[PDB]
Amino acid sequence: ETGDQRFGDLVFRQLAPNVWQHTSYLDMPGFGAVASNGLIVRDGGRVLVVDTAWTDDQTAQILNWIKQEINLPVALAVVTHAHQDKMGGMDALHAAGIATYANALSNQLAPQEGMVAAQHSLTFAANGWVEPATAPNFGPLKVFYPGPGHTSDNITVGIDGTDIAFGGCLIKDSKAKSLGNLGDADTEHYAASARAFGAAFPKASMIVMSHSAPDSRAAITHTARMADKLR
Ligand SMILES: O=C(O)c1cccc(/C=N/n2c(S)nnc2-c2ccc(C(F)(F)F)cc2)c1
Ligand SMILES: [Ca+2]
Ligand SMILES: [Zn+2]
Ligand SMILES: [Zn+2]
Repeated sequence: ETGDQRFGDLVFRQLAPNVWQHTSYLDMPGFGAVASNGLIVRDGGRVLVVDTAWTDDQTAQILNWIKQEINLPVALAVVTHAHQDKMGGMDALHAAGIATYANALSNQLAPQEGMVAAQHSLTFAANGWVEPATAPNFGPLKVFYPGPGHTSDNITVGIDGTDIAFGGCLIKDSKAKSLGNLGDADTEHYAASARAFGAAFPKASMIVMSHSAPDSRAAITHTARMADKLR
């Protein structure tokens, strides 16, 4: 924490001239305070958001920080899988008038997970890249579905014009001890999905992820190696 800004419970860190990481925390029984990170991207006269915070109230804090500090309208948000860390604050996005997008499968799973679905569904080609007609006006956000991993619906995003790719919850940092897979993880394909993400954004040198500070491409290698052992 040096250069980090705080708004309420949220912490913000600039990653590049037009990119910030948002971080919110949830106190959990064993882990203590657990961070969830997402991204804010300034793209011309508009802002794009990747992932909510854990809660609606935390997510409203992101939006108020954007309003106060960047002062540009948030055009859209994309959420990266249907669990509370990434979709917990959908109601706040909706109340703010923001158009929301998620993988079709995330929207299908959302009711079962107790999450609110996004307003729009992204679909993907067989090579993993988003169908452009389902992601209109996404500017520099390049959305890629790497295959099943943490969940069957997890997606990732690269930011054109930067060194940054965001693996969301599929990628763990190079010091992580395990993947924390539950019954919805696909342990057969996890390693291939982590490598696919690596291959989709081969020029990214800063890997942003949900539960650790940004890492090098070591995070991708490490995640894939740990996943190799789940087979
Ligand atoms: O890697 C780590 O350090 C770390 C530590 C602790 C958790 C995680 C992952 N969190 N997570 C992912 S991913 N998908 N869903 C969740 C989630 C959903 C609800 C709850 C809660 F609290 F509400 F029940 C908690 C977690 C990752
Ligand atoms: Ca809610
Ligand atoms: Zn999850
Ligand atoms: Zn997560």
